[PDB]
This record gives sequence, C-alpha cells and structure tokens, in this order.
Amino acid sequence: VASYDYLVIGGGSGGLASARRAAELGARAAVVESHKLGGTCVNVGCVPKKVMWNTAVHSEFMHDHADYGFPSCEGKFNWRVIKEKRDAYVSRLNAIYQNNLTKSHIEIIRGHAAFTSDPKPTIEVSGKKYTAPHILIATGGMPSTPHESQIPGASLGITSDGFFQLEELPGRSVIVGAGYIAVEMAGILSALGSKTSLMIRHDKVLRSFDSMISTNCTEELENAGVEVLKFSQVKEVKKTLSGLEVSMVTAVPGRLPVMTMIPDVDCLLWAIGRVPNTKDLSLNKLGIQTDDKGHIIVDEFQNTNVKGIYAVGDVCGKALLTPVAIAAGRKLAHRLFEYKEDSKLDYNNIPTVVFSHPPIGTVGLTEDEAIHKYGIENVKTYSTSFTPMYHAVTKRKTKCVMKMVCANKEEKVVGIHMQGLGCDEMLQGFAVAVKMGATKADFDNTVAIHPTSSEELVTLR
Amino acid sequence: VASYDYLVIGGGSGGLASARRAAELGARAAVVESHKLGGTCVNVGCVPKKVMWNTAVHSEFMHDHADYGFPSCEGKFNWRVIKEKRDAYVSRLNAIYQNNLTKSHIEIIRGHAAFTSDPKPTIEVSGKKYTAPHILIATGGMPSTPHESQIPGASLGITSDGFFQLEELPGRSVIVGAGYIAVEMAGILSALGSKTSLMIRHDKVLRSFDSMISTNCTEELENAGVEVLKFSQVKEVKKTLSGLEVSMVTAVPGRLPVMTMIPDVDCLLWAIGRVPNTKDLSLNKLGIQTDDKGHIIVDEFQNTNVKGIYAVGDVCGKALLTPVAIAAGRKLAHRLFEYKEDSKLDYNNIPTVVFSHPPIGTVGLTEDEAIHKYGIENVKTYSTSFTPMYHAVTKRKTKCVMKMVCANKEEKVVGIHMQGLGCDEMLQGFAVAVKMGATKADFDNTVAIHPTSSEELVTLR
Ligand SMILES: Cc1cc2nc3c(=O)[nH]c(=O)nc-3n(C[C@H](O)[C@H](O)[C@H](O)COP(=O)(O)OP(=O)(O)OC[C@H]3O[C@@H](n4cnc5c(N)ncnc54)[C@H](O)[C@@H]3O)c2cc1C
Ligand SMILES: Cc1cc2nc3c(=O)[nH]c(=O)nc-3n(C[C@H](O)[C@H](O)[C@H](O)COP(=O)(O)OP(=O)(O)OC[C@H]3O[C@@H](n4cnc5c(N)ncnc54)[C@H](O)[C@@H]3O)c2cc1C
Ligand SMILES: c1ccc(-p2c(-c3ccccn3)c3c(c2-c2ccccn2)CCCC3)cc1
Ligand SMILES: c1ccc(-p2c(-c3ccccn3)c3c(c2-c2ccccn2)CCCC3)cc1
Ligand SMILES: [Au+]
Ligand SMILES: [Au+]
Ligand SMILES: [Au+]
Ligand SMILES: [Au+]
Ligand SMILES: [Cl-]
Ligand SMILES: [Cl-]
Ligand SMILES: [K+]
Ligand SMILES: [K+]
Repeated sequence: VASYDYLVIGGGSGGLASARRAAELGARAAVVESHKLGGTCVNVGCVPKKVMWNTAVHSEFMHDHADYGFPSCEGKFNWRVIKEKRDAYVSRLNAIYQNNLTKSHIEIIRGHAAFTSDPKPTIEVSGKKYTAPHILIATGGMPSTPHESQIPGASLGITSDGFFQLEELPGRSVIVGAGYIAVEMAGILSALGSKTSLMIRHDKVLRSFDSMISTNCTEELENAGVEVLKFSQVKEVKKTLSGLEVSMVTAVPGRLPVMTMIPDVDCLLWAIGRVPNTKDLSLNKLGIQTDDKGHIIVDEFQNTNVKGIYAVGDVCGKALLTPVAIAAGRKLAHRLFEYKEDSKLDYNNIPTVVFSHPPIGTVGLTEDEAIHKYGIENVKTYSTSFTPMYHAVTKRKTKCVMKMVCANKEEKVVGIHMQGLGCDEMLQGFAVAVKMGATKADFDNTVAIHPTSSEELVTLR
Repeated sequence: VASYDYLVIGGGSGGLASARRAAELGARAAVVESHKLGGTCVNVGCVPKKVMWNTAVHSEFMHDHADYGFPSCEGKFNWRVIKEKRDAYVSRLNAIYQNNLTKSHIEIIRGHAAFTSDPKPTIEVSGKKYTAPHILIATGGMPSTPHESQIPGASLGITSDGFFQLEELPGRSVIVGAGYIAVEMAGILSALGSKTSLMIRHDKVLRSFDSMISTNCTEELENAGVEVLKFSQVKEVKKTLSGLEVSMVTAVPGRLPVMTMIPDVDCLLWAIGRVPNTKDLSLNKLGIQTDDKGHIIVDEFQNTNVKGIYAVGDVCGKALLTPVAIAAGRKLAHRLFEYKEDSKLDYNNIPTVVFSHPPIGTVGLTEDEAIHKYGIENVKTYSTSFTPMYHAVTKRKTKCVMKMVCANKEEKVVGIHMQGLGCDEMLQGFAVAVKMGATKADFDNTVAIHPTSSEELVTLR
C-alpha cells in the first residue's frame, strides 16, 4: 500500500500532462497505465491522422499539377509507404515523449486500475494497492461499436483504431457516422483512391456545428466524390466472396423507407461516437457519479462527486480534444498543488479544427446557440462565400465559407465558423481575439493582409 | 474648367478606393488615370504575383510527391500555360472591377495629370482643366532602375513589371535587391526551375524586418537553391552570345573586394526599390512638399503641405501595401465627406505577409524597435523554431520560426514575426489580437488548436 501526493489513472494526454505539471510543482506523482503511454492521442489519434490528412491533401493538389502548367502526374499511391513512415514518426516522437516522462521522476504503474471497496483514497492495480489524497481519473474513452444484438455482423466493421492499423487502401470503403472522426476518415480514404461512402442518420454531417458548416461540409464531401448516404442506418453486415455486404435502410422524410444491399465493401468503419472507459473502474464502489453514457461527472474544477477524486479528458465527455485534456489536467495540478483556488479551464471559446477537405475552423457559439443566449433581436451575423484564388486556374474547385456571429449593440464576436483552404492554420489567431472579447469593430480596424483568405474575416460587410 | 467635389489623381488601389467611397457618401468624384485603371495592384502586382507564388508552391510540394507514397512526378513545367491563365484571371477580375467603378457614377478622366500654375484648386489633363476644393494624389510609384550613368548596360535588366510580361522561364536568373519584391521573385523563378541568384548589398535580405526573419529568410533562400550573392553590387551589364553577362563586385568586410563576371544570364531583374510618380505632376507649381526621394509629404490625415490637397498610397512612401492605400483612401473620404475630423488610418500594427518559401508573416515592432521604444529592461521576447510535421515524411525540409515581442510588466504583445508553412494565412487573426492590445496572457489563455503550427503561438514558453 504505497502512498503518493498525486495518483493518476490513465497515462495519456490529460493524465500525463496533469501529473507532469504536478511533479514540476513538487508533488510526487504516480500515473497508472494499462497499455501504451500516450493514450489515444499519440498512437491512433492526432498526428497519425494529420499525416494521413496531409497525404490526402497532397493527393488532391496533384489533381491540379496539370492545371498549374505541369505534365500530368500518375497517382498509383502506395499506402504501405506512408504507413511505414507514419509509424516511424510516431515512435520517433513517442521516444522523446518517454524521455520527458522519464526525467519527470514520475513513477509509471503498469496495469489496469480500479477503485476497490475501501473508504480511504485507494485503487488496486494488479493486486497491489495505492493511495493518495488526490486521485485523478484520466482514462479517456474509446471508439463505440454496435452489439451483434443490435446489428448482426457489426463486429465485421472496424473503427478509427482499425483505420490506423490498415496496411492497404480499401478499394471500397463505407464509413458510418456524422461526426468529425467520420468526416475526416471518409475524406482521406476518398482522396487516396477508395470508392468511399459516408452513411449518416440524417441529411448533413457535423450537425452540432453551425448550420453553415454542416451544410457546406456535406456539399464538399459530395463534390469531392464522397457518397453521402443520407437518412440511412446499417441494419446488418456480413462477409461475402468479394469482401463485405452492408444492408442499410434509408428513411427519407416524405419518402418510404428502403432496404439496400451495399456489396463488395473492402471494409466498414464505425465512427458513431466515443465511449468513456469507466465500466471497469468499479467507480460505484466509492459512489463516483457518472451520466448514463458512462462519463464521470465533474464541476468547473474537475472535481468528482467525491472529495480527493477528480477527472479530466474524454472520460468526462465534454470537449474531446487533446489540448482541452492538457489544459484541464494542468490547471488542476496548479489548483491542488500551487493552491490556486481559481485555477480552472475555461471551456468557453475553445477553438476546433476539423480536418475535412477543405478544413473546418470554429470557435465560439453557433448562430443558433447565440440566438438562444442573447435573443434573436440581439444577434446579427455576417458571412461570405467565395472561391480561393488558388483555384482561379484549377478545373477542380472548393469554396470557402465564413460566418461571424455577433451579439448586442457592440456586436461582440461570440462566434467564428469557417471552411476552406488555410482555415486549419487561420483560426488560432482569431480565437485569441475572440477570447479577449473582440467586437466586429476590432476585426474591422485591423488592416487586411492582401491577398489571402484570412483578410475576408476583417472585411465582412 | 469643370468642377467636382472630389478630384482624384491616379486611378489605382488608393485613388479608386477613396473616390468610390466618396461617391458612396454623395460626393461627385472624378478620378484621372493615364494608363490602365487598377494601377500596379491588379496588372503587375498582388494577384498575378500570388498566382505565380501558388504555381511555385505547387512545384515544391511536387518534389514531395514520391515522399508521400506516390510515384515520381515529371516536372517539365510550362510557363506559357500559367501566364495565359494568369492573364485570364486578371482581366476576369478586371472586368468585375470596371463594372463596379462604372456603377459608382465616377467620371474617369483619361490622360496624364499635373497641377498647373494657378492658385485655385486646379490640374490640367491634356489641355482641359479641372478643379475641386478637395484633390487627392494617388499616383502610386514605380520600379526603380539604375541610370546608364551609374551602371552601364543597366537598361538591359528588367523589373517586376517585366517579370509579369515574361512568356518563358529564364534558364539563368539574376535578381538584384534585398526587399520582398526581390525575395519573392527569386523564390518563384528558382522554384519554377531557373538557376537563380539573388544579389544583395549585405549579408541577409529583408533587413528592415526583425532579425530572426532576416536571418531565417536568407537561410531558406539558400536551402531552396537560391544563390545569395552577399555584399555584391552590379558594376556593369552587357549582352553576350548566350544572353547576358553581369559584372559584380563583392565587398565582404574582412575580405578584399573582387570582381566577378556572371555569364549566360537569361535575364536580370532589378528589384532595388520603388520610386513615387511625382516628377511630372509639377507639384512645385503649388509648393506641394516632397522628400528627396520624391514622396509627397502628409500628416496623420493624408493632408499635403497645401490645403485642399491630399495624398495616399505608395506616392507617400510609407507602408506600400494595397490594403494600406485602400484604408487610407477611404478614411479620407469619410473625413472630407462624412465630416469625421478623426477619420484616419492607424499605421501602427499593419500586418504584412512576404510570399517567400515558406511565407513570412509580421505585425507590430521588431525586437530592436521595441528595445528603443520601451527600453532593453522592459522587453522580453519569446521564440521557437521547429519543423512543420508536414515534413515529418519529407526528405525536403523547411523550418518554422516564430518570435513574440513583449513590453512591460504585463508583457503586451507589441510584435509578432514568423516564417513557415501556413503563416501567410495564420497572421490575420493574431494581428487583430495585437491591435486590441493583447498580452502574452491573452495568447496563453487561448486553448491550442492541435495539431497545427498556429498553436505554437499560444504555447510559447
Ligand atoms: C482518429 C482520432 C483523431 C483525433 N484527432 C484529434 C485532433 O486532431 N485534435 C485533438 O485535439 N484531438 C484529437 N483526437 C482526440 C484526442 O486524441 C483525445 O481527446 C485525447 O487523447 C484525450 O485525452 P485523455 O487524457 O483522455 O487520454 P487517452 O484518451 O489518451 O487516455 C489515456 C490512457 O488511459 C488509459 N487507461 C484507460 N483505462 C485505464 C485503467 N483502468 N487503468 C490504467 N490506464 C487506463 C488508456 O490505456 C490510455 O492510454 C482524436 C481522436 C481519434 C480517435
Ligand atoms: C510585384 C509586386 C507585388 C506586390 N504584391 C503585393 C502584395 O502581395 N500585397 C500588397 O498589399 N501589396 C502588394 N504590392 C503593392 C501594391 O500593389 C501597391 O501598394 C498599391 O497598388 C499602391 O496603391 P496606389 O493607389 O498607389 O496605386 P498604383 O500605385 O496602383 O497607382 C494608381 C495609378 O496612378 C496612375 N498615375 C500615375 N501618375 C498619374 C498621372 N500623372 N495622372 C493620372 N494617373 C496617374 C497609374 O497609371 C496607376 O494606374 C505589390 C507590388 C508589386 C510591384
Ligand atoms: C484486408 C483489408 C481489411 C481487413 P479489415 C479489419 C482490420 C482493419 C485494420 C486493422 C485490423 N483489422 C478487420 C476486418 C476487415 C475486413 C474487411 C472486409 C472483409 C473482411 N474483413 C473484419 C473483422 C475486424 C477486423 C482485413 C484484410
Ligand atoms: C527572351 C527572354 C527574355 C527577354 P528579357 C526583357 C523583357 C522581359 C519581360 C518583358 C519584356 N522584356 C528585356 C530584355 C531581356 C533579355 C535577357 C537576356 C538577354 C537579352 N535580353 C533586355 C532589354 C529590356 C527588356 C527577351 C527575350
Ligand atoms: Au493527440
Ligand atoms: Au477493414
Ligand atoms: Au494589389
Ligand atoms: Au528578361
Ligand atoms: Cl509504452
Ligand atoms: Cl483600362
Ligand atoms: K499528445
Ligand atoms: K486591387
């Protein structure tokens, strides 16, 4: 029964971040990891995804080579080549990662962890038990797959975790979901050559994002050659001779339902949401609160319903982004160990980029979210649509949409949403302005950087 | 002797902008243009330059095709193809441009204009004379070429104006200058295949920019295969059998001068600065003030040393950017016609992007400029250098540098300078923040957008 100042459950983005900051503050932390250190983030998340996104962008620009005065470019494309490099890059960083964690004198407890049936702050990792007045739950989540009970054959399809294990380009791809992980994957596969289909329960993807984004993204997916199967759900799946057959039902309002058999699918990817890893923590044994989906409940300070126990990251279910986990984990360390009874993460105005094609950028409230918080009368929105001049010479095209959500007489910028070339690297700066409480005037008093797309944001009329 | 409310001299970026805003305010404007409406901006500036920049970027990314899992791409590249399209795009916009100017009921006086020898507000355009209580000088500037007196054979070399008239890719290129127009041109030519040399009077380019940028840009030019001829000047030029021979003198401190003959140059481009078009306005005939280089002097309100006469744009010599001309021209219209005795352009924190490879972004003071304004003790700077993960799988590389200049206890962000992938579209947002008076804290309280380069700006330690 060893004892530490800080005991972290889950050695990934949030856990490590928080633990490391603690030891930096003096605390003697001990993080527990059951698998690879770095969680979803490193291994099957962010980077490997960005690399794959880059490869896809490259592929697109190459459909432009000729347009740009060059002789046509082949396009065979070898997945195994990029995969190899991706794995290299990962472990390459992963090595540096480890080095740091190592020099942070943080003990790494190996094995699955769960809270036992004791009252004093303790969890049991493979027999042995550990205690600490402060215990953090940063076990993250996982890709959600349907039960054979619900959809027979469901285990035939993979998830984003499988996506990064793929060694070849699926000839025929089917992705089920409407979130960013789904949109992102369909984007890459399609760009890289797979005959891709995206199956969504409704008529547009990213429905939680602003209406303009949802509508525009769906249209771009289509223009890019991604078959968007609207108002469709997978009723059953099974292995055929040439791969997989997917039976889906399409229920378009104003139309009668219809069954369709999708044949020769080289692989199905489930991208229907993430599930928090809490089912084996045996939380109840301490009364740690959770919602019905399993997320650990917390207050503005990442405090669980039980003293001396906290939670940050995907496990909490709000804002599933590695930076949010990082920030939350650190602020906590500062509160618990630097004694800053105010150290806490502001979840408002967290900027997000969805790596679609072109990328999506967003921060602040959606128009609809604004209307509810301020009132229809107190909300004006500006927006523009245009074709990046990069496509001025291209047969192939993609537009750019921008929307600015303003509130009150002062027209405070409470929301910024956009999709288009560059937007992935264009948002960070504006997010900063938005968190300072920028106004439409603040944007308009800023001289435009011509010629770029970014300048359109400070010239919205 | 017709009379108008607003008479504009020069129908380009600033003139048109200002005039158009005036008529929008009621004023009956009449702009005078001696050549093509749109000035340097449209015809031989911004867009045609960006197009050419894009083509070059494309060319670079194509040196990566194989790295990114694709079979090698040829690379012949046909300049005439892009040129044709560029010309198309230009006139295509140029058409829209005209449409607007037309529906703005602004009379366009054709012909060269200059102030006569009268006291009442009047200029003479091809015989006829025109008057107005408010007259704007927006004649812009022009590329500077040396005299045969100074450098014999100088007329053999072209300027940026010639660059956009080129129908082929010069096999061997030599560009003289250290400014952005010089750096930009060398970048494109080199990227597109020309064996390029950049001749600079000193050891680095963009010496007016921050030290980090100057140093980094020069190194990138070199890595990209651009021969940077340091401490060299063109002493003489002449046409040989295989093109042109350039005689230059290299004067490296700590070393003895040396003459070098550069042979087989397919074309020399002078990019040594811009000259304001005022020498034929016969300004003196009214006592309109100018500096020794010819720029028209003005106050914070674009007022010349003579009532009823103003000037905005390159002709004034400060901040030679189409947006600055636009902004200045409009604010003036608002002052003179909306009667806003405060309507004036803030020249502080004007953001600028230099389209090098990778692009350069900047706003605010340079570290050295900060030290002088606040004092060494009151200035701390943050900076980071790294390789965009886009190059994680590329043999070819380019780094990314970022520098944040802070002043006082509060660490107010007074300067932001960077070079790297995306920076061209990454700056606008941060400029906005910077003009609001952002602090290092304002940046740091903003959640990072991972994984991007932009996030490095809000995580500088
Ligand atoms: C395909 C994909 C792409 C993504 N792209 C992005 C992106 O571009 N930008 C972005 O910001 N976010 C992205 N994310 C999300 C980001 O990776 C996560 O938000 C972040 O990793 C969550 O942090 P976490 O601390 O919860 O860690 P993980 O979710 O990183 O959790 C940490 C560790 O907990 C361990 N663990 C679980 N249970 C136990 C236990 N009982 N005992 C011990 N250890 C345990 C796990 O094994 C894991 O290694 C992406 C995710 C996916 C799946
Ligand atoms: C290669 C190159 C690239 C550039 N790239 C960029 C860039 O990326 N971003 C940026 O912001 N800026 C860029 N610029 C600069 C930008 O184009 C200028 O700052 C802007 O055009 C200046 O505005 P202006 O109003 O002075 O017009 P011009 O300088 O546009 O002036 C307007 C007109 O005055 C007319 N005129 C002159 N004398 C007379 C007379 N006596 N009577 C009547 N008419 C007269 C001219 O014929 C001209 O058409 C670039 C310039 C060059 C050369
Ligand atoms: C070649 C290409 C894809 C597979 P994918 C794959 C999977 C994907 C990534 C990592 C691990 N497993 C998996 C399956 C695949 C599938 C797709 C069509 C027909 C049969 N199987 C089926 C069961 C779950 C794992 C197998 C061989
Ligand atoms: C093919 C390629 C370049 C020229 P460039 C060119 C020029 C460039 C653009 C537009 C107009 N003129 C010009 C010259 C050129 C030059 C370069 C090397 C040897 C001789 N001439 C020489 C005089 C000024 C105009 C002529 C033929
Ligand atoms: Au991550
Ligand atoms: Au598969
Ligand atoms: Au321009
Ligand atoms: Au030439
Ligand atoms: Cl590991
Ligand atoms: Cl014209
Ligand atoms: K990480
Ligand atoms: K223009």
